[PDB]
Amino acid sequence: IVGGTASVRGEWPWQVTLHTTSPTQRHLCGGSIIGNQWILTAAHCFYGVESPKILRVYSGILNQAEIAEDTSFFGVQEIIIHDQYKMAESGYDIALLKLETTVNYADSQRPISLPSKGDRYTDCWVTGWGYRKLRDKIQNTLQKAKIPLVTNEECQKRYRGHKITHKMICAGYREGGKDACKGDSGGPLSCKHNEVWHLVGITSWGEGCAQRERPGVYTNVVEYVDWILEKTQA
Amino acid sequence: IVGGTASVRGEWPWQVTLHTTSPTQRHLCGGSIIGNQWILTAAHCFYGVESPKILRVYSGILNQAEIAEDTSFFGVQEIIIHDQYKMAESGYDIALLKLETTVNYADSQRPISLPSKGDRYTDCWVTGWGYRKLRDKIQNTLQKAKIPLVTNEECQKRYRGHKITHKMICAGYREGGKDACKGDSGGPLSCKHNEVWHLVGITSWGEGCAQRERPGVYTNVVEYVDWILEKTQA
Amino acid sequence: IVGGTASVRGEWPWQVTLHTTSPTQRHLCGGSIIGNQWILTAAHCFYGVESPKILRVYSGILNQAEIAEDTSFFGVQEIIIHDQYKMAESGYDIALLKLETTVNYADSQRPISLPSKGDRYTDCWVTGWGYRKLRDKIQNTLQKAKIPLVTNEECQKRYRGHKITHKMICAGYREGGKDACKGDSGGPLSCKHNEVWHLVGITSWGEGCAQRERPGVYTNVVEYVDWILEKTQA
Ligand SMILES: N=C(N)c1ccc2cc(C(=O)Nc3ccccc3)cc(Nc3ncccn3)c2c1
Ligand SMILES: N=C(N)c1ccc2cc(C(=O)Nc3ccccc3)cc(Nc3ncccn3)c2c1
Ligand SMILES: N=C(N)c1ccc2cc(C(=O)Nc3ccccc3)cc(Nc3ncccn3)c2c1
Repeated sequence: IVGGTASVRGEWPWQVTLHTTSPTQRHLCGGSIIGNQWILTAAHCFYGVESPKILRVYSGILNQAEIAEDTSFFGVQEIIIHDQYKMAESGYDIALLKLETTVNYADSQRPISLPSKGDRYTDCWVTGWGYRKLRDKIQNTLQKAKIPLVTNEECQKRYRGHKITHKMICAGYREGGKDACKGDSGGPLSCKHNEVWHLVGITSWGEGCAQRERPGVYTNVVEYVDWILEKTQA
Repeated sequence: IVGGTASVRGEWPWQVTLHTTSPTQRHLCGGSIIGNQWILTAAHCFYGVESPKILRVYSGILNQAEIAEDTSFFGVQEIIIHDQYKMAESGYDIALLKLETTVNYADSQRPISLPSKGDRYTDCWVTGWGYRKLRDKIQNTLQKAKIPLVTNEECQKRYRGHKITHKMICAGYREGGKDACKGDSGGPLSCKHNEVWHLVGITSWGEGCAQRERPGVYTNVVEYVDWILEKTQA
Repeated sequence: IVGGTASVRGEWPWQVTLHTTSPTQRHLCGGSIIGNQWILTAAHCFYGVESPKILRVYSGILNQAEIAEDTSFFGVQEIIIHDQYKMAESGYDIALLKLETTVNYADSQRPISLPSKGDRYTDCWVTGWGYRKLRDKIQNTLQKAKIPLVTNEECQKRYRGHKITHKMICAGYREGGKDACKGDSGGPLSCKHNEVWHLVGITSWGEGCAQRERPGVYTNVVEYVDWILEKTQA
C-alpha cells in the first residue's frame, strides 16, 4: 500500500496473508475470509503454483513478525480459479481457496459480507502488506489507505489501451499518492455502508502504484456473487 | 399462517390453493398466478408427486369450504421444477405449474407482477391456508399476516447451521408470533410498493413456525426472473 | 421518427446509418457506436442479409445527402446476432457489427456508454432517419424526439397479445404523436442522467407508429451487458 498508515490490530478481521513455502516461506498475496472454509482472493496470485500443498493462510495477523515456524495456519485443500480467467488485465481475476480446516471466528478473525446486487460507496479502504512503491519489499505491519471509487467511464479514460469492464471497479485520487501495489494483490477493497463492511473489490492491477491519473483496478465482487455461490456448494 | 387474520374476499387475487386428489382430495400448497397459464410455487410441494394428473388448482377462493366436487378447477399439464433444486433448505425452491387451460382474469383472480431487478419493501404480507402452529391442520379461511423483511446478515445469525444465500429472503419479528407454517408452502410473500403488489418471495422453510429469532425463509423471486422467462417460453 | 425535429449536427455522435448496397444502395437501419470496432443494433435489421459484404456503416452523418459514392464508410467484418433471437416481437432483438477498421473518435463520432446494472430516466430521446408515418420514406435529416419511458406493466396493458418482458423497455405518450417508425430500427433510445448519455434501448418494434396507447418497444440494453462483453472479446 502506497501512502497508507498502520492498521489497528483486529480492525480488518477478514484480511488474511497467504504465504507460499516455496522455495522458502514468504508472503504471496492478500485475501479475505468469506466463509468458515473459504478465502476469496485474486487468480493472478497463483501464477506458477502447481499445488495447494505449498500454501499457508494466516488469519488474525497484524505484523508479519507474528508469523514464525511455530505459528498456526490453515492449509489449502483446493484452489478454484475462475474458468474464464487468463490474466489480471483482462478481468475474471478471482479465486477461492478452500481451506483444509474451518476458521473459528473471533474478534481477531471473522468473515466480511459480500455486496448485495441491490447495492449496485463513500468510505472505501484498501489494505495489505504490499510494497510502498513499485520497487520495494513486503511490509511488516498491515497498511490501510482510504481511496475514493472512480466511475468506470473515468477509469477507462486513464487506461486507453485496456477495456475497463463492468466486472472491474476502479479507485484512486486524480493526483495519485494512495493506492495498492505489488503484494496487496488478492486483498480486499472494503467499503462501510449502513454500519456494515462490504467486500466491494479484490486488488487486481494498475499501471505502477499511486501514480497521477492511474487508478487502481479491482475485481468487481458483486458481479461474481453467483459464481461464488456455485463454487462454494458441496 | 401463525398470528394472522382472515382475509377479505378477493384481496389476494393471485393466491391459489393447489390440491392433490391422492389418496383423497386435500389442500397441498399455495401458489401465485403469474400468467394466464402459469402458477409460481415451491418445488418442495412436489415431493412424491409422480404425475401432474393428481393436481387441481383452484383460483378465486377465500374459504376451502367453497371447494366441493362440483367446483371448477384448473388441471395441471406440466410441473417444472428448477433443475438445481434438491431441498428447500438449500435453495432453488421454485417451480412452475403449466395449466391445461387458461385463467380468465376477473376481480377474483388475476396475476401478480414479478419484482423488477431495478427494485433490488416495508409493506409485506404472507398469506395461506396453512397451519396456525406447528402441529395443526389446514385452515378454512385464507389467512394474512404483515411481516417485516430482515436482512440476509440478520437471517444468517438465526440459522447458523444453514447457508442463507442471496437467492433467499427472510421475514419475521425478533419476538416471533407471526409467520408462515406447514401448508403455506408455495404461496406468496407479497409486497406493496408505489401502489403495485410485487411477488417478492415464495414461502419455503423455517425452523418451527413463528418462533422467537427464527425468521421465515422464502425463495427470493427476483433472482429467478430470468429462469421464469426461459421456462415459460413456447 | 414521428413528431420529431431535425437534430443539430453532431449532437448524437454515436448514431450511425447502416446501408445495404443490394440491389442499389439505401439506408437499412440505425445503430450506435459502442466501441472502436463495434456497432450495437437490432437483429431484425438482418432479415435476408446473407453476407456482411453488402453492408456499409456511415458515422458522423446528419443528412443522408452527405452520403455519395465518394463518401468514406466502414465495412462490416462480422454480424453477431443473439443466438436466442427469432423475431423482434419475442425479444432478444440485438446484434453487433464488428467493423473491418476502427473508428477514429472525434467531435462527430464517438461511443455512447452502456447502462450500468446499478442504474436499473426522465430525459430520453429516440433518433433516426426512419419514416414520419407508417407508409412513408427515409428522411434526409436525422430526426429526434423526446419520449417518456412507460412501465412494463403499463406497456403490457397496451400489447395484450404479446409478452412484454423485463428484457424490453417501452416509451411513448398515452395520446401518441411521437415515436420511432420503420427505418429507425436498430438506433438508440438515449437517456441523459448525471450529465452522461446512456444507451438504454435499441429501437425494435411497435404496432403502427405513434398511435394512441401503443408505446414503442425497445430492447432493454442493460439486460445484455454481459452478452455484449462476451461477444466483443478477442
Ligand atoms: N497500482 C495497483 N493498484 C496495483 C495493484 C496490484 C498490482 C499487482 C502487480 C503484480 O501482480 N506484480 C507482479 C506479480 C508477479 C510477477 C511480476 C509482477 C503489479 C502491479 N503494477 C505494476 N505496474 C508496473 C510494473 C509492475 N507492476 C500492481 C498494481
Ligand atoms: N416457519 C416457516 N416460515 C415455515 C414455512 C414453511 C414450512 C414448511 C414445512 C414443510 O414443508 N413441512 C413438511 C412437508 C412435508 C413433509 C413434512 C413436513 C415445514 C416448516 N417448518 C417445520 N419446522 C419444524 C418441524 C417441521 N416443520 C415450515 C416452516
Ligand atoms: N412504433 C415503433 N416504435 C416501431 C419501431 C420499429 C418498427 C419496425 C418495423 C419493421 O421492422 N418494419 C418492417 C421491416 C421489414 C419488412 C417489413 C416491415 C415495423 C414497425 N411497425 C409496424 N406496425 C405495423 C405495420 C408495419 N410496421 C415498427 C414500429
